[PDB]
Amino acid sequence: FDPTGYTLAHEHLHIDLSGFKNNVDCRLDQYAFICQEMNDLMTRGVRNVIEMTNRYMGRNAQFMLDVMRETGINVVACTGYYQDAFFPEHVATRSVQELAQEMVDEIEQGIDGTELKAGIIAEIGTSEGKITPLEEKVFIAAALAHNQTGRPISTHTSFSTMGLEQLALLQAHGVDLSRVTVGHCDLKDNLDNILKMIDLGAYVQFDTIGKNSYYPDEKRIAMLHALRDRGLLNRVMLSMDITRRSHLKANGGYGYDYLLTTFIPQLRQSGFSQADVDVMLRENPSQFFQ
Ligand SMILES: [Zn+2]
Ligand SMILES: [Zn+2]
Repeated sequence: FDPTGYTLAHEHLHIDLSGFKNNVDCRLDQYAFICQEMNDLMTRGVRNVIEMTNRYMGRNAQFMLDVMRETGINVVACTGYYQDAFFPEHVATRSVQELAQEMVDEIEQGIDGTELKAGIIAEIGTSEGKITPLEEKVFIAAALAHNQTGRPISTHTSFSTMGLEQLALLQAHGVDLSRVTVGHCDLKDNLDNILKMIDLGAYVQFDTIGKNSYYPDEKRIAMLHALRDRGLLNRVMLSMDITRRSHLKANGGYGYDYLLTTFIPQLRQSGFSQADVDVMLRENPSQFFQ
């Protein structure tokens, strides 16, 4: 991790949900295209990408090591379990302590039989409008792993729900909330809960920039303005959450660097300063991910 560079707080470089979703677009494995995307990011000052694909989402450590070697970008890999509909059957049968020890080993020993080690517990998720019993179990296991290793936790919210409940659960199990960042806060008008999450001590992410099907970038910007008016940009981080082949520029998509080429300039034009952007893209991630 290079704290002098910009950081994308929630991205995938190799993820394969094509089996779960019966959809080849969800097999993001196009190495040559992704290397070019990483080079594109570097050219605009992004030097860190926090990679959110844990083991059973189709993580590929060797692929990530190869991307770093080809491009020089820093990738922080993760350990964890995703969300209820996607868990392997063994999440149910193994104990909390066993799931925790798995994450600890991925942080301390390495992942996928390589020299690469997990640097964050992520993206650990909850379902839409509820936390299932197995999701609670994963979160409790994540808390244990965080306590043993000190690595921060990055979550998944489904349709921007249950963030406050995730925080309450993690805190109850000894996680200081300054070590938690809540994913996908920008899929709906969500200001009231965002303000409560920031007040509790957590970081929040607008990590679905460009996903306008779900919710317009225009409204993301308005929320960011509300946060800026309140002096809370020091707890906000941004990303694209690239997850699909169709998101890549080589496939006609907007790509990872859309954040810099398109979204940030809209943000600037709407009244943000260079300093405001540096806070969200450099200072916050350097504070949080190290
Ligand atoms: Zn997610
Ligand atoms: Zn993701």
